[PDB]
Amino acid sequence: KVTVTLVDDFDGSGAADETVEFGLDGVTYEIDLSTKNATKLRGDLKQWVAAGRRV
Amino acid sequence: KVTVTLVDDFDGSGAADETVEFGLDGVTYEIDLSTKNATKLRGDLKQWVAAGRRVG
Repeated sequence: KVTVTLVDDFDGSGAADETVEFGLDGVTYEIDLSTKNATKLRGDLKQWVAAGRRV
Repeated sequence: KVTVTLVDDFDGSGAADETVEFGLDGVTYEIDLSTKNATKLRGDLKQWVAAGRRVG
């Protein structure tokens, strides 16, 4: 049978739960992640977003 | 005398050497940083940029 799977781009393992959008140096990215991993990515950006300012 | 200086936003006690643009969840951000802290920022996103896909 044909199986279509949404795979977590970061640890390569499982049913990814969400796609997160993010950016650096004017480049925009998208990434498919488990709930756990998207929490991890937002966690890594937390301190820079706080110190930074919205444009 | 008056002094005008770019101060590192992250720790607040240093001359910023550069301004870095980044984004999360549709929102775009700017931050002024020392060369060192700019390296830390880019370092924190490195694994995520690597696994992610560039879009418009």
